Amino acid sequence: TKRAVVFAGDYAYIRQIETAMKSLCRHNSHLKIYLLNQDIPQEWFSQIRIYLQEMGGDLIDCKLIGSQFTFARYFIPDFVTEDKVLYLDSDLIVTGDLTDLFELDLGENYLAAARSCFGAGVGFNAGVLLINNKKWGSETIRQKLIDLTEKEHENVEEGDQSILNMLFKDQYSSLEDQYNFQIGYDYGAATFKHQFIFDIPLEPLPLILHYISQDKPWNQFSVGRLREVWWEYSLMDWSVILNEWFSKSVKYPSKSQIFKLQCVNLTNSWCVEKIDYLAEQLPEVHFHIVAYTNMANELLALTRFPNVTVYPNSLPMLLEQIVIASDLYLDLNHDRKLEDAYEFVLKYKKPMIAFDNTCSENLSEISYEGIYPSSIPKKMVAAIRSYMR
Amino acid sequence: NTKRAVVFAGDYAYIRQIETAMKSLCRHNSHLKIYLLNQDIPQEWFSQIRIYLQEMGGDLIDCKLIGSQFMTFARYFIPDFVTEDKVLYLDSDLIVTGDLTDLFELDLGENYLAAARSCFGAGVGFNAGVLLINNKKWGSETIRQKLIDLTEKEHENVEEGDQSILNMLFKDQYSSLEDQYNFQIGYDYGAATFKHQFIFDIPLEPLPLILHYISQDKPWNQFSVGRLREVWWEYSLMDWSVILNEWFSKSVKYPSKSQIFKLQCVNLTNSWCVEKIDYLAEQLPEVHFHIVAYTNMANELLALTRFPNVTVYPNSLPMLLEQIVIASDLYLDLNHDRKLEDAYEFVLKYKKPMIAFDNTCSENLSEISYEGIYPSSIPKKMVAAIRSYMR
Ligand SMILES: [Mn+2]
Ligand SMILES: [Mn+2]
Repeated sequence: TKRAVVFAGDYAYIRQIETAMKSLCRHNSHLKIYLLNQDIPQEWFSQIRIYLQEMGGDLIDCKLIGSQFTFARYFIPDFVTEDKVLYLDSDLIVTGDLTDLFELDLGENYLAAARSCFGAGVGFNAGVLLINNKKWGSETIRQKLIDLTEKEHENVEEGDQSILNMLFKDQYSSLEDQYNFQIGYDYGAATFKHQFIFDIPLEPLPLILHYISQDKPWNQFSVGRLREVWWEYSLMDWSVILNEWFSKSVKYPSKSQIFKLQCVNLTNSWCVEKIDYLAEQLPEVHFHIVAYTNMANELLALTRFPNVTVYPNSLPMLLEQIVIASDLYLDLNHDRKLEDAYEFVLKYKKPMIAFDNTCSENLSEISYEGIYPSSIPKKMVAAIRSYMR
Repeated sequence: NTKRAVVFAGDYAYIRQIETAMKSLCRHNSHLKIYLLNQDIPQEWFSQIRIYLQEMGGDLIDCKLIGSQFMTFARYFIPDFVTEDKVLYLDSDLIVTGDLTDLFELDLGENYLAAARSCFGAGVGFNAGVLLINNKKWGSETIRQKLIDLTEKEHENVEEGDQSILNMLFKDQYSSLEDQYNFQIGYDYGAATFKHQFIFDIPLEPLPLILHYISQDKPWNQFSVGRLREVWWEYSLMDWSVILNEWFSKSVKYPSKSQIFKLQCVNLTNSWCVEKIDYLAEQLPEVHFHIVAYTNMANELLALTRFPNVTVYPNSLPMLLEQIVIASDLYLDLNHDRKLEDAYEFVLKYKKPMIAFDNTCSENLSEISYEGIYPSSIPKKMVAAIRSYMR
C-alpha cells in the first residue's frame, strides 16, 4: 500500500528536488509523491514517474497554473487525496527508513512538526510536516492560511513558516529532531556561539537532514557540515536506487505507454472544446495544441497531462511540420479560425473532425470526416480511436 | 588507443546543459580527454564525472578561470589550458548522436580552425559552437591575446558576443565542416520567422551527428517550438550507468584513479598568501588540505578549487574551524602573518601537531610549539615531513 509524500518547487530547483526525491526513494518503497510546481517540464515527470511506479508508487504533477494560486504548501489539501501526507522541503536528504514517521498518529492535531534549530528558534520548522490532510481540507486550512497572509505578511519575519506558526500555535504535536535535523543551522550556531549544537552526534546519520539557510551544500563554497552527503545522493544514478529494490524483490510494472495516435489543433482562443476531457479519456493519444501567441492558463495548465504538448508562440512552418507528423486534425477551437490549418490539412490529405459547435462557418460538411455531439463527447472519443491500427 | 581532446566552457548555472552534452558525447565516443572551462562548478561534480570519463579510457580536466588574468569569452583561453596540438571545442546547448572519428581525424593543414557555416547559410560566417581547433597554432601564434585585443578594439560595434570576433579574426582562414557536425536545429523558430521554407525539407533521418539547439527556444524549457526536443531529454534523463554499461559490453573498461586520502591538513589564514599551498597540493594528492578564512578569499586561494584534494572555506567562523581541526591530523601554519589566535587555541586544546616554513612561524609561541620548521626554499622537505604523519 502507498504512503503519500509532497514536495513543492519550481524548475530552477530541479537539482535539489530531484536529489531530495532520490534520497527518499533510496530508503523507502511505495511512495506516492505529489510535486507541486509551476514550470517543471513534462518529459521530467514522464521519466521520474516510471521509476516511482517501478518501486510500487507514483508521481503526481500538481500544476499551480491559474489565478486561484512561493506559498505552494498552502495548496496541499487542494491536490492531495489521502488523509495523511508528509510535506518535505527540497533542500534536504533522507538517510533511512521513515516508517515510524509515516505511521505516527496525529490525533486531533492539524500537523506534526519539529522545533526550529534544536530549540534556538521560535516555533517549529516548516520543512517537514506530517499533515492531517483530511482536517486541512474539511476545515478550509488553505483559505485560512491565505487570508492570514493577506492580513499581515510584512509584520512577520520568515515567510510562510511564520504564518503556519502564527495559525497553528499549540495545535500541533511534535516530531523528534532527527526527522528535521537542521544541520544548515551550523553557520548561525557558530554565529551565536551555541557550542553544544556541534556536540550532537551525527553518527548514525539522522533520518532527515535539512540544509537550511543561504549556506547550501550544493553551492561552490559551503561551511556547514555534512556537505558530502548531499553530493552522494545528487550524483547517484536512478538505476542504483532501483537495483537495490529489484534485488529485494520489490519491482512493479510501469506504464511507459506509447501513443497510438497523433492529434493536432491550432487555436487562437483560450477555449478548446472538451480538450481536458479528451486528454484524460485518451491517455494513448498525444494531443498537440498550437498557438501563434501567448496562451491563457486554461490551456497552459494542460501540462498536467502526460499526453498533451502545448506550443505557445509557434509559427506556420512549425505548425506545418506538426500537421505532416500527425494522424488527425481536431477542429476544436472556438472563436476566429486560423486558415493555415485547413491549408495544411488539405495539402497533406489529413482527416479532420469537429464538434457541432466548433465547425468552420466559411466551410462545408465534406471537409469533416465526422461532426460529433459536444454534449456527448464519448462519441468523439470512439471516433478518434477508430483511426488507430 | 589514445585520447581525443574535447573542451567545453560553461558556468554552474548551465550544469544540466553541460552534463547532458557530455553524456551524449561519451555515449557515442570513448577515449575522450575532456577539458571544462568554468569558474564556479563544485569539485564534487568533477570528482565523480572524472571517474566516468576514465573508466571509458578518458579523463576530465577542471580548467578554473579564477584570477584577474581571465567567462563569456572562455573560448579565448582554450590554448592556455589545452596541451594537445588539436582540440574539438563544443557548446553545451547540444547533443552528439554518434561516432565523431571523421571529425576528430580531419586534417586542418595550416587552417587555424575548422567550423560549420552559420544557420545552413542563412547567417554570415561560421557558427562558433563546434570548432576543430589547431591548438598548437593558437598557442604558438598568441591567438588568445589577439582575440582579447580585437575584443578590446571594436567590441561596441559587433552583435554576436564573441562569435563576431572569432569570425572577424579568422575570416578567410578556416576549413569547412559539413552541416551535420553543427546542425543548428535551434534555428527552426528563426527559419519559420523569416519564412525560409526550404530549411524544413532538410532530412533529419538519419539523425545529424551534432544537434545544436541555438537561440532562446531551448528544448529543456517548459515550452519550445523547435523540432528534436525529444532527443535532448533522451540524453539529460539517461543515467551514466547506461553509458558505462554499453562500453563494458564492447570491452572498453579501464580502472579509475580513486585516490583515498591518507591524511587531513588544515590552515586558518587572514591573507591571500599561504606558503607553497599550490606546490603542496600538487605534490601531495593523497592529502586533503583544508584552508579556512573568516572573510572572502582572494583569487589565488579560490583558484585552489582546481585541485581535487583542496577544500576552501571562505566566510567560516571559529566554531566551524574547531570541527575541521578536530577531524584533522596536522595543522600547517603556512599563512603570512597576522596570525589569528583561534587556530593556536584549537591546536593546543585538541593536541594537534603543527608544522611551518621558516618564513611563516609565529613570532610569539616559540619553537617548542612546532614539531618541525621546514625550509621555504626547499619545500620537498615539508612534503616528506607531511608523509611521516601518515599511517
Ligand atoms: Mn528548506
Ligand atoms: Mn549556443
